[PDB]
Amino acid sequence: MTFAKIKFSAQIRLETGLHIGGSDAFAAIGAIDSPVIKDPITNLPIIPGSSLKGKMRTLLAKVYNEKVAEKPSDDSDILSRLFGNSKDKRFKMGRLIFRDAFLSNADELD
RNA sequence: ACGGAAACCUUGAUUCUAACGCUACUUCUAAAUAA
Repeated sequence: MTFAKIKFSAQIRLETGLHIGGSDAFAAIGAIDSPVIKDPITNLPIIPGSSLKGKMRTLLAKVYNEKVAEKPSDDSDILSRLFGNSKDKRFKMGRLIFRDAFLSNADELD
């Protein structure tokens, strides 16, 4: 059945302080010894899509993986057909296109 | 037939140890002068 794209819009609301971290160049000057990853322009906390993708894959590896996942390349067909898999024919590119997460209630916080 | 595909800046770690809201202190003194 023909092409389709389905978008799962949501609003992540931190109930506890988030520490994705990863200060490299801009956030590296944070003077905190563990700065959260920020936007280079607006200096706003950001949840990168890699964090969501990795955490979701590692969490679903405990439910939808009948064999033990020694490596992410050896993941089950279901996980590798969504998150992708570099070492197979059909599952080279996954069906999940994650996006970064930007602050949306900055005005509310003010 | 995108210098592209797969990658959690993650793992553990008590803003914790010691420290008298304490010291002296009678709810008490004075009764004049007139009758």
